[PDB]
Amino acid sequence: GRNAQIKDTFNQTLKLYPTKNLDDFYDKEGFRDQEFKKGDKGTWIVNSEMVIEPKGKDMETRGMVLYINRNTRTTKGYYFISEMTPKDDEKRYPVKMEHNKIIPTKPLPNDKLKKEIENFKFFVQYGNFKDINDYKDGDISYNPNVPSYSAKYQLNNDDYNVQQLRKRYDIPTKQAPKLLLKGDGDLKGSSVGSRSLEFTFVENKEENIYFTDSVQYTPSE
Ligand SMILES: [Ca+2]
Repeated sequence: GRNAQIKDTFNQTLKLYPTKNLDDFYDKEGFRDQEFKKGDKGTWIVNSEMVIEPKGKDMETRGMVLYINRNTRTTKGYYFISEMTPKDDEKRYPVKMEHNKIIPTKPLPNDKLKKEIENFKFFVQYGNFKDINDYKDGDISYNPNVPSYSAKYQLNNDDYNVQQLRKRYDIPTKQAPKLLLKGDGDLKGSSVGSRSLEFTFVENKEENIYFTDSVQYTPSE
């Protein structure tokens, strides 16, 4: 049924974890459909972000996005910060990635920010998942409109990925998160369709703490 097609496409995403050297993406071809021109080897877009909005404060978002272009074999993007719940207060700090190092291309307003960039690791570089069918009490959702679909699982605080996130980020909640897998576009795949995952620590009306990651192969601009 649709649940098995949803699990299958999501398992294909989980399989990328980990890719510890980002340069390996220069030599990885993802799913190709008719939206790619014959001459375009594609671009991998990697995006990791941590969102922390504690009760009664601003929703602070910090993350990075890299465009790993297989045609140029060069990688550019930015580190971003937002304090808004496109984001109307986003500040982007440009970077490049060479030999698996993140290098700012303009000076930073302060050292804390320069060090966060320099030491940055995308969740694809260190995450590692089980087979999707090994996660426990999954709510699988399917909407034919887009179509869009999701798979939601409850994790435990001793889960390897949860521990890695708590090591690398100061996450102000003790709660074990949900693993939320999200996708849209034809189930077989689409260069225009999305795939993302989320570790949802807290989700309510006045407090939101979550981490999002996406690693996607797309046609180059
Ligand atoms: Ca896609």
